[PDB]
Amino acid sequence: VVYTDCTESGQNLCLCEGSNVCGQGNKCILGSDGEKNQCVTGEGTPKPQ
Repeated sequence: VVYTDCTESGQNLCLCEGSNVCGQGNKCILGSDGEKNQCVTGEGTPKPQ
């Protein structure tokens, strides 16, 4: 199953780290003092449609 590119930090099934998907149950972050995209575990949100 595929997702798509995040549209908001915190998500975790989107193309967070690179074109690779992060990890549901985790939390991604777009723009972190320079990191336009990080994949840091944590309760974020299942990037809805």
